[PDB]
Amino acid sequence: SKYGGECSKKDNTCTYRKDGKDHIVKCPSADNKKCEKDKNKCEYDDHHKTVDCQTPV
Ligand SMILES: [Cl-]
Ligand SMILES: [Cl-]
Repeated sequence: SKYGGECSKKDNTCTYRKDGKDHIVKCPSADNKKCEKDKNKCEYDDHHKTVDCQTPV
């Protein structure tokens, strides 16, 4: 369901691992979902069809 990765602050992207490959998606522009911290945990949720670059730690 959920595929983890790390985010790029400069690009506001999430690079997530899914089925043995890396996939680069834009994070949201939303204040509390954008990549705030370089290399922060992000997730692509394939159930909800969402990206979050502020994954709860
Ligand atoms: Cl997009
Ligand atoms: Cl999204």
